[PDB]
Amino acid sequence: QPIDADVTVIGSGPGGYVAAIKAAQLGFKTVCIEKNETLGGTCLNVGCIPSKALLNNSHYYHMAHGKDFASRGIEMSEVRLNLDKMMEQKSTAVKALTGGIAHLFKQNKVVHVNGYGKITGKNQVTATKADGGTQVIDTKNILIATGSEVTPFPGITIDEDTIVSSTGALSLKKVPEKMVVIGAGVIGVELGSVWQRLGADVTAVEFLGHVGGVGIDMEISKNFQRILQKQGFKFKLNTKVTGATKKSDGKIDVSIEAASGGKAEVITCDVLLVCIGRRPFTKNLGLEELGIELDPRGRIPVNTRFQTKIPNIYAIGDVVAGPMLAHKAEDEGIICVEGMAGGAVHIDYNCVPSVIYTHPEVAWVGKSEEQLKEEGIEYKVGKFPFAANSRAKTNADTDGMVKILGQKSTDRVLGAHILGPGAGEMVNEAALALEYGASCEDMARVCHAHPTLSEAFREANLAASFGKSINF
Amino acid sequence: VLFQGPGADQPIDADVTVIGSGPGGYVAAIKAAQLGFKTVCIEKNETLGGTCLNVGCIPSKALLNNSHYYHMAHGKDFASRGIEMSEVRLNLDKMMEQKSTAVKALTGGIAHLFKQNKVVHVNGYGKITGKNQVTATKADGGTQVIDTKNILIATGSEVTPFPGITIDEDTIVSSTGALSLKKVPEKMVVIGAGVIGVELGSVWQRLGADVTAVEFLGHVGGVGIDMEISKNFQRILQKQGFKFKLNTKVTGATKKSDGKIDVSIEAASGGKAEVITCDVLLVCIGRRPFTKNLGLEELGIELDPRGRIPVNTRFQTKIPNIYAIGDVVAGPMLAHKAEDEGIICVEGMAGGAVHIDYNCVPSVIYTHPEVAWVGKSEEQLKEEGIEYKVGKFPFAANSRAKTNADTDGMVKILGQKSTDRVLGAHILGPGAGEMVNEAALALEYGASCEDMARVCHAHPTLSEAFREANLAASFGKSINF
Ligand SMILES: Cc1cc2nc3c(=O)[nH]c(=O)nc-3n(C[C@H](O)[C@H](O)[C@H](O)COP(=O)(O)OP(=O)(O)OC[C@H]3O[C@@H](n4cnc5c(N)ncnc54)[C@H](O)[C@@H]3O)c2cc1C
Ligand SMILES: Cc1cc2nc3c(=O)[nH]c(=O)nc-3n(C[C@H](O)[C@H](O)[C@H](O)COP(=O)(O)OP(=O)(O)OC[C@H]3O[C@@H](n4cnc5c(N)ncnc54)[C@H](O)[C@@H]3O)c2cc1C
Repeated sequence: QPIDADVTVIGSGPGGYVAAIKAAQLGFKTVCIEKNETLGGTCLNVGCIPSKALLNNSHYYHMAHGKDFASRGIEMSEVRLNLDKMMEQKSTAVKALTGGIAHLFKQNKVVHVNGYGKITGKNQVTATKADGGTQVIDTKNILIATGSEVTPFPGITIDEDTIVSSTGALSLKKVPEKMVVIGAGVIGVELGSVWQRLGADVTAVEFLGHVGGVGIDMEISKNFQRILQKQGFKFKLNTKVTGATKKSDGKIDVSIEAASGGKAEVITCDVLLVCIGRRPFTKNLGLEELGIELDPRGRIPVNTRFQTKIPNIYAIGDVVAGPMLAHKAEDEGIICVEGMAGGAVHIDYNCVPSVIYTHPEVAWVGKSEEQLKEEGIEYKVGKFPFAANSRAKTNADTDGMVKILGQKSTDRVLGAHILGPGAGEMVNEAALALEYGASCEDMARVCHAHPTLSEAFREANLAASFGKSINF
Repeated sequence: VLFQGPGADQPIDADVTVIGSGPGGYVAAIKAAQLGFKTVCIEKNETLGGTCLNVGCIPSKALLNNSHYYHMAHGKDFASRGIEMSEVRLNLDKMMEQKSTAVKALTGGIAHLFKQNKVVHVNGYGKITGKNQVTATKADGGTQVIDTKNILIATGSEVTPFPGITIDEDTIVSSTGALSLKKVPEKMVVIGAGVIGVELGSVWQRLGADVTAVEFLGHVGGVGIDMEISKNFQRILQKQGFKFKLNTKVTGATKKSDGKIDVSIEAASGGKAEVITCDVLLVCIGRRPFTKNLGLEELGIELDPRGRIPVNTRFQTKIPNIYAIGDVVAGPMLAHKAEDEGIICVEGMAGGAVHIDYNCVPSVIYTHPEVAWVGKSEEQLKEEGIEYKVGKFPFAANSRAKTNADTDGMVKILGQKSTDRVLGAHILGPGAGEMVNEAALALEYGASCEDMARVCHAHPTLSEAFREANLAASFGKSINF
């Protein structure tokens, strides 16, 4: 009745499902346990995929409904939103990708066990299904990939009705007349922008003094915010939320104050989106009984092979320290499993990119100016505006800039920060450059195709390296 | 002073005199000035920027971008996303205006860059009248002598004529006329299925034209394109409605009294005579180097059989202080290629080493899907006897492509069997043009397929398809396919 396995992965998100595939490809007999109805975890089901789908669709809606298409000779009498249809495009993509993971498991001989996994022994996982049935896996190694959940706001109860997390905000049935977003991080700006574009009056309230979350370069963040404000996305920074009240008529009263000061106000909305953060998920996993203690933020401590204190039990992804990003989880899962097979285990978190899929996009990798200043690293700056880039001007899509940070003496690239068109794709060239220890001069001399947005990356490096660009 | 137009005819002394202001010449001139050379740039046309800016890359990319969006709104795409529109109509004058606005801004940008960098702009027709002298003839008949230590020939290219077919930029157009058509032609025939022909054909096909391309060779996309990529690309374009008659030669064309054009064709090798009728005939069978009335013969600079100026690895002609770069010399006729040759040539004038690796120069086709490649094709690797392995990954399995419902094509990686070195990267699909620069960076370092597979590519991005194709080439199988 029990299944014997070499590697049992708990969770099927970007970290878990890729680790399970990789382990099977390496020859391990591999089981993946998932408690939800579909595979793919947060990113695929309530995360990256549905959010990017709505960002794409609402951007195009804005281009048709506003001024952009008219300026290009694409004239349309009546542009109307069919939100049910826009949601159906999103759901169709989620369904196709979740089914794809199921096929990949079959193709690579990963055993998929449906149930709530609990570690019941150093070499045993028990999966409990919805009806209480059980499936025991006796296993050599256990890989915890149980991911994350929304961080609640104390005193405000999310009900996914009028007070939503990102999950509810991704599936609203109608465009809310007025929406408030608690938290101007990546998720908050992305989801706020979606609904702003579709007609909602949107205000984001943020305790800190900048948008875009931790580690974003402050110059980029200010310029990004200014652009979003011109689009109609309103911001109350340096503002704390003291509470929210569900009212009888179905509306929500949000009480706010100056983070430091006393500008007490109340603003009323139809939908309140709570996205102040996400946190590691380890509930009812059996960790306490094993003696695996969590760090103060709820993460599982691991060593450089991603082993917990019990060496055949591992953890990767959103359940451990580091950036809570899908590509970070994926790489940790891969190298963890490579290490199980005896190989080297390497990830450089300074080469892990971050992206914001608004329009304009924002993307960066390496160090910000503030981080370099903190660390005492002397650096030089190169900037190149997309207004001077040939492809950006050709497309009449010219917001923003590339900023390169180079070490003063050695000319090594330390950081790349992109605000504008194509930032999300472009940052991967920058990640390669950082991984290789490239110099700013190296990047200035690579033959970039003309006309491309990437030429701005070339010119920004030239400005950092030689002092001057060619086209600005 | 910094502009020497009609009426400005005093002798000029220069360190470096650049003839032509296209991508090669105008960048060479800026860089030369930045290096400390007293720099003169001679241009005969009313605006700077050469073929690429005025009748080339820029106007073509503008219409490709705009016509793609027209297709998205007018066809099925926007409806499938919940964007409902009663009547989508084309305003061609307005679309052409967007194109012209971009060209004008960028041409003015070069002029500002010249002034900002103290490049002397001489407006006139340059002719080399001595080993250290160029004479510029201006519109008003004036002449101006520049005595100069070095001369940089960057005189670019022109459309290659088709014997027996007269281009009048009316109904028989070159790329220049095709970029400014006054109405969408009911039926268009394109002679030449190279990059320029496929781009311009696709533009007008999207805007409503019935488009057929006729090509003497047996593949689409021009020289050096990977054959698998080219075949799959052609198949995709045919499904869009773009028709091709490959392995076909054109025997003539006749403008008729009713304004239409009769194009006579036959099997390139054989005789399957047919006639196809169009309203507009686009002639783009090639481009060729431009050196007319430059003084080369009197200097004794003989041209190669295709009209290019021979140069050595420092881009010196036979006369050692006279150099040439860009579309007027051998190699791929591309803007970024001209620019890089100009930069290193001028750096060489200042004493530095001069080396460019043409195996790291990418090619891009800005259709939708795009096509882009750098390094070696499979055919080249086999010709050269190089043992290689193949990794492929389809955009249908890429998360960003699927989410955006934009899934044509694939990335194909070619890696060296022994060392895993990336030898070639070939991208057919969304975002190919930007993505190929990641491969160009890799080739400059001699990076491995494993190197690429282990870079943490952001999720979800199109670039992950590049990661996965490298993983397949390096380790035999990808993760998500
Ligand atoms: C709205 C939103 C947008 C985002 N957009 C992006 C983006 O664009 N790019 C990006 O890189 N990241 C993005 N993220 C973050 C990304 O989703 C996470 O970094 C990533 O999903 C973490 O992967 P993971 O495998 O560690 O965990 P998860 O994706 O959270 O997967 C964990 C899985 O384990 C399962 N599980 C947990 N406990 C058990 C148990 N005991 N038994 C069985 N199964 C269990 C869960 O059901 C879940 O399926 C976004 C997140 C959100 C909320
Ligand atoms: C429709 C089209 C689309 C294209 N798209 C792309 C693309 O997407 N990407 C790409 O990389 N390439 C593209 N190209 C090719 C690209 O434009 C050329 O490779 C590039 O312009 C060559 O640059 P160059 O500086 O060598 O010459 P040119 O750009 O041809 O510039 C030569 C200049 O010299 C001037 N001149 C010539 N003789 C004299 C003289 N005696 N005195 C004074 N001035 C003189 C000419 O007036 C001209 O301004 C395209 C070409 C066309 C036709």
